[PDB]
Amino acid sequence: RDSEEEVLRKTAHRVDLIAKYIG
Amino acid sequence: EEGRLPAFSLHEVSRVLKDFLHDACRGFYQWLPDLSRKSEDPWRDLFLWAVLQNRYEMATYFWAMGREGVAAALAACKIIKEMSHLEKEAEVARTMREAKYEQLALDLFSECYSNSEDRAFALLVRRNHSWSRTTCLHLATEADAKAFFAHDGVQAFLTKIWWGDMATILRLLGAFTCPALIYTNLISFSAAFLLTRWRKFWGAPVTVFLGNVVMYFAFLFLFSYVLLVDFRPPPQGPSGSEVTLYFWVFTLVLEEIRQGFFTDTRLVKKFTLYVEDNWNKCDMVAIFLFIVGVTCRMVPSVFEAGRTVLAIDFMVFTLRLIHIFAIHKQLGPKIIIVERMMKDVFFFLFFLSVWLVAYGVTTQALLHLEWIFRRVLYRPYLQIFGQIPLDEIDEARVLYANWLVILLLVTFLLVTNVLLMNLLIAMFSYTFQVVQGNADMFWKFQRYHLIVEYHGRPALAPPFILLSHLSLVLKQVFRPDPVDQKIITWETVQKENFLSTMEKRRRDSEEEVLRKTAHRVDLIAKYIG
Amino acid sequence: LYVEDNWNKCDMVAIFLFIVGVTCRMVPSVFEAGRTVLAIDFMVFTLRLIHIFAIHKQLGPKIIIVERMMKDVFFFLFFLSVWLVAYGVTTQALLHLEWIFRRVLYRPYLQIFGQIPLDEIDEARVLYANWLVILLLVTFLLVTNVLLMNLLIAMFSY
Amino acid sequence: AAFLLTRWRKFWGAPVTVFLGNVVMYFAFLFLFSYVLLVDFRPPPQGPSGSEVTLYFWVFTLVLEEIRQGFFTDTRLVKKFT
Ligand SMILES: [Ca+2]
Ligand SMILES: [Ca+2]
Repeated sequence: RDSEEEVLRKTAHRVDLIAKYIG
Repeated sequence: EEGRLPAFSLHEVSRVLKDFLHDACRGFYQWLPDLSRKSEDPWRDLFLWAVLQNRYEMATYFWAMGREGVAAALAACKIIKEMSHLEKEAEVARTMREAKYEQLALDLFSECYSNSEDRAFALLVRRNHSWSRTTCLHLATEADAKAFFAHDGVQAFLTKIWWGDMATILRLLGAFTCPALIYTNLISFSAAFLLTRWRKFWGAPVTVFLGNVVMYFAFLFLFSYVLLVDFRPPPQGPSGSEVTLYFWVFTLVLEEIRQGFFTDTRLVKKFTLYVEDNWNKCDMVAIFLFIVGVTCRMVPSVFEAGRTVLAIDFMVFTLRLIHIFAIHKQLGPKIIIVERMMKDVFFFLFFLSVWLVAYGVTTQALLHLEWIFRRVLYRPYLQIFGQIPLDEIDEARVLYANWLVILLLVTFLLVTNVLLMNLLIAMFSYTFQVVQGNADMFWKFQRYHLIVEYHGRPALAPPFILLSHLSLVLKQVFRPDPVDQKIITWETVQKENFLSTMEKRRRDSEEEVLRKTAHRVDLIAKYIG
Repeated sequence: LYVEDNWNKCDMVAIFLFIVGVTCRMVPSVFEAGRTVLAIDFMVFTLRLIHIFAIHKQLGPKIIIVERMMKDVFFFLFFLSVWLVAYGVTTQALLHLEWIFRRVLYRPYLQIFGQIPLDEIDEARVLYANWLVILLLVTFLLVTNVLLMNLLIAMFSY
Repeated sequence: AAFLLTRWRKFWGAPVTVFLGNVVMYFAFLFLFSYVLLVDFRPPPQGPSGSEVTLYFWVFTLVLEEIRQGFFTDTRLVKKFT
């Protein structure tokens, strides 16, 4: 679960979501 | 309960304590004192508790708000090792063995020594009332964790001892040749002026050490000469040079007894520390061989056999003299690795001997118990030469054995030369790579020991060494705090800075950045929707 | 700057040896000794000529490394000489200063060959020394051959 | 009294124990056979066969021991021999 690459992927998803929802 | 002859109390606690760290904690808690009374060294007992209790972080924080650190930590690692073989639970045993406190202490010393190198050395030498007015050096000794010596400052203080008060090569050797204090007035230094300067030029460890190698070398040569032609029949003249050598040998024996007997709590412990050294064991067996051969003059009928005994003892002492060359910077680790591989090659050569025996047996009787036995033995001996005198076999063929002799010969050469050799370079590389630092430790270690011994060796020559021991026996029969605290505070501040630094480093850890960023971004995502 | 170069130092000592031997023709009584001096100088110049081969691309670093290890092997061979002296001393007198000395020296020389002429020892046994001779011989071969050699490959890799 | 019998069973049942015993026995028989090949490999007088037969009979016993160790460890005799 705590795999660093998994962290990268989850963070990428969350940031793309934040960017899209912001505009 | 054994002392009886919960139940335990501070009495048995102090008992067990003084049992482990013998000289460090002789007499704490002077059979019980007023339990209501407050402490003297509270944090001391705290860290002790946590150690006994195996509370790593606890003892950590205790050490934090404590004084006289490095020594404390040394004792800590010592007792951690103590409570390793005395553990029942295997996993708990490994956990206990996972102390790593030596690393902490080394960090402390590296830190403090990164400044005020002189004051740092002083700290390394300062007495320790907290640990019963003792020497951190001795602490590490009782700890026997060689890495304690691994720090550069260790070699620094050792060297500052080693090159004498005139610390400042072949120039120093030529100086050692002739007493030219004026040359010393040009080489290096650091009416009574000449007397004190001579004391300065003689008190150096390397000085007396070169003197000792000179004396030992000369006595080896002289004894070799005596064994050459002075090992004569029991006429008195023959005994003349013989007795001259033997009396001085006994003097050397007395010097060894002095160096090994008056360095101690228990005479048993003293003799144990003595028998610890392998080289002292070599000395003891050498004198055993010499005293055994000393029966030669007693029995002129057995004079030649006793002479052979003395020859063996000669070989012993000759091998012993070789011990010194390891003192060299570059040669040191070489001799160390050499000592390391001593065990395996023995068994390897045993196997080689078995194989050679097999070969010679298979060859001799199949070819053709004194006359026919001596020839067979000679053939076996000539195996190393490789003469291979199969002329007789060829004559016999002129047959069914020459082919098998060649086959077995070839395969024997193959197996021995290839394996018994190339196998050794593997262990050579293994002893090289990391066991080179290990043997650097070993070398620095024996180096410490030799430095102490030379310092421990009286500033005297072998001739008057008898006079020095006589003076010692006659003397026997005839019968600061502000600076300390200042340097203590220095160490405390050093520790504080070190810890702050370590945690500052831990803060900016990239993985910590990942975690904090992940938390912040999940928070932003959740709060956004 | 001149005396800086080691090879210029070799040149200087070579000419020193040549000029020293130049006294041979001056003293025909000492003509042969001066000739031996010239022979030494010859050896010097011969070694000197070898300096050039390092100029090669591939051979260069080889000769360089060779020059590097020059110091340690000297002391190693000194230790080996000490050990050989010990062995020969322990053997000769225990077995049996000119006639008996020359033979002992020859035995020491034959050590490299490994002839191991223990015939006299065997005759004596026909004894308490052959076993110790074999033990010390074996351990000497072991220590020298193994250590004094494999120690060098470490410095070679370094 | 049976204490010593059981303790002897304990000191003898160990693998390393019998193993050292075996190396001892094999070593000794190697030495003895080497001796027999040295001088007991004699003409066909009976005495010569004496030590010779003493060695050879025990060799056959060793053979039987090997057969035992390799034959009674099996589903198929073919699989056993394999
Ligand atoms: Ca000693
Ligand atoms: Ca030149």
